[PDB]
Amino acid sequence: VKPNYALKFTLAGHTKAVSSVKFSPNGEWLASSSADKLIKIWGAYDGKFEKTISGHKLGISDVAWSSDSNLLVSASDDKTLKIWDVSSGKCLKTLKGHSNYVFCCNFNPQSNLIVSGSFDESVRIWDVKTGKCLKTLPAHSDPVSAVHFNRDGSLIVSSSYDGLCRIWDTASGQCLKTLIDNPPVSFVKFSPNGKYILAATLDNTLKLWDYSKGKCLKTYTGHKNEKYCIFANFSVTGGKWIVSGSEDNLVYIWNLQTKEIVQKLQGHTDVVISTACHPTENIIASAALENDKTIKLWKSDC
Ligand SMILES: CCn1cc(-c2cc(Cn3ccnc3C)cc3c2CCN([C@H](c2cc(C)ccn2)C2CC2)C3=O)c(C(F)(F)F)n1
Repeated sequence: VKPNYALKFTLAGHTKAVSSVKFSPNGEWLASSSADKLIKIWGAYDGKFEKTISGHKLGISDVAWSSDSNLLVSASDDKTLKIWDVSSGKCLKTLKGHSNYVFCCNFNPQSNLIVSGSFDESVRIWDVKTGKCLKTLPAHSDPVSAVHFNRDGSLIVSSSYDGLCRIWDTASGQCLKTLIDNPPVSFVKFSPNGKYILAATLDNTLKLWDYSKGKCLKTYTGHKNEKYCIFANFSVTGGKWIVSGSEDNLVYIWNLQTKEIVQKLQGHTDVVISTACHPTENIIASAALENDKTIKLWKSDC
């Protein structure tokens, strides 16, 4: 079994590299952030441009949706995060505290909290309602490349250029495990069932780790990844795949269990820095850096 993702739409509008794309949890929208300091919202199914959201004073590295699809948070080189009301485009809150670029962000599933990671080597946990920083974790000794809550919000996983992946208790901020401890760990994400962690290292390697046992279960290679932090994903709407961007301008798709490459999606003209999987349909969004600046939507039968 192999998917057959085919290109359906190319979305143009950003004037610099696109940094992150994310589907809304209700499946209706794709949000994109860019070095051009803008967030753009597009229809997830037909790619139609919906709106531009502006306000950050420097480029944006990352965006994330609340579970009810009504809020976005963005992480910017202006050292803030901003919380946006998607319907109005208005900035509801500016989250101040980080002392260097904010690189990565995520709501918890409850969406009462935001987690952020920064070039200042800290992980911060923010109250969505008030905009106040609740906790600052001295999480790493180099820039934080990823922060992600698990499926019930009780855990946070972080990764860093210091070579480490750490798992944190949300409630207390205490470190439960140092899972990886070494080249930079450029990306980390919990699996949908929370039992595994997908971890990228800047040596052409993606690894599936059993979080409870602390053991690498699978290794995925083939893609080019020596420079950039690239978003990877568990695709679960059809076959069980691993999806990643790549510095050779392709989207890579692997069989999660066999580790074989099952598809490479060709079309982008620069580094594919971001991929995202639709919540209910076999749809992938990909986005590329400044020689391309587009977002592409792909569809598969499985
Ligand atoms: C501010 C506007 N902006 C930000 C980015 C952006 C976006 C992503 C994708 N990303 C966002 C959050 N999570 C993920 C996976 C990865 C990177 C970057 C630029 C920085 N770097 C490297 C780097 C990262 C770190 C942590 C430390 C040291 N170097 C640097 C190139 C060597 C990335 O890899 C872009 C752009 F154009 F590249 F898309 N524009």
